[PDB]
Amino acid sequence: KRLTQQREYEKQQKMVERIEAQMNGLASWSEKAHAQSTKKEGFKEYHRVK
RNA sequence: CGAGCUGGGUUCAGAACGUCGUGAGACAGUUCGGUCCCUAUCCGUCGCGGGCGCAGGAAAUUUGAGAGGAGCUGUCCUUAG
Ligand SMILES: CC[C@H]1OC(=O)[C@@H](C)C(=O)[C@H](C)[C@@H](O[C@@H]2O[C@H](C)C[C@H](N(C)C)[C@H]2O)[C@](C)(OC)C[C@@H](C)C(=O)[C@H](C)[C@H]2N(CCCCn3cnc(-c4cccnc4)c3)C(=O)O[C@]12C
Repeated sequence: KRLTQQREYEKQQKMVERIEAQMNGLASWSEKAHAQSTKKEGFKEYHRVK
């Protein structure tokens, strides 16, 4: 039972670190995609919607 | 300056790559293809007429108020090594 609970805790801790990493990558893209708008090509809301 | 024109780019539907997302999809990217409608009423422009005016009716030649246009400049020689 200690092996079962240790495997399931290792799985949810690994999954938590994975989703926090893939959430941080999207944040570091949303900061760029908000700051690098308003420069050229399309007004400023076609790029703010992204 | 698209009721003047083009539509190559970008931001419609197809599709693909890189990348993200479990996912439908998305871009923090790139790539190929993609319907540019309208018989001009008025003003406004460019032209041409028709009426009347101008104290008679006519034919010609006109002054010019005013207005538009034009208004650019190279090189070579001489002066003179
Ligand atoms: C043929 C010209 C067409 O114009 C355009 O489509 C296009 C050239 C334009 O630019 C036009 C002016 C557009 O306006 C623009 O709209 C934009 C959204 C906005 C723009 N401004 C507002 C900024 C505005 O200018 C708009 C919205 O049209 C979509 C006008 C709107 C009233 C229409 O939809 C309109 C009724 C179109 N239509 C709908 C069917 C279209 C499918 N179809 C295509 N071919 C056939 C077909 C062929 C052969 C036989 N039968 C059918 C059928 C037609 O049948 O004819 C149209 C008038």
